[PDB]
Amino acid sequence: SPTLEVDALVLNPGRQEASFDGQTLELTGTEFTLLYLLAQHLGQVVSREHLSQEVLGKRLTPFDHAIDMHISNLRRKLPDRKDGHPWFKTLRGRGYLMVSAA
Ligand SMILES: [Cl-]
Repeated sequence: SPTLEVDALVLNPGRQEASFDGQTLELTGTEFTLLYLLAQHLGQVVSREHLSQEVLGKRLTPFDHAIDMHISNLRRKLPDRKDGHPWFKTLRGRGYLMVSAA
């Protein structure tokens, strides 16, 4: 899979490694998986069901908030974008997107 860039973030799937402005980030494999999947669909909503299966290998239930917890942890770990945008947007029910540059 190809290396993806968003803002100063670089996602290299060949190493399952994320870097920001040239510095490697301390991400779990699960975190990397989630980031890369959202970045492939940059600016478009990815379903909770798809994220649950692809990132966690499990079927979504209405009481499982693990993907949102991953987003919470990612928002703590990721430096602020140079471009000022959020990294993510939550679309209630529909899932999450990684925010496009404008
Ligand atoms: Cl964000």
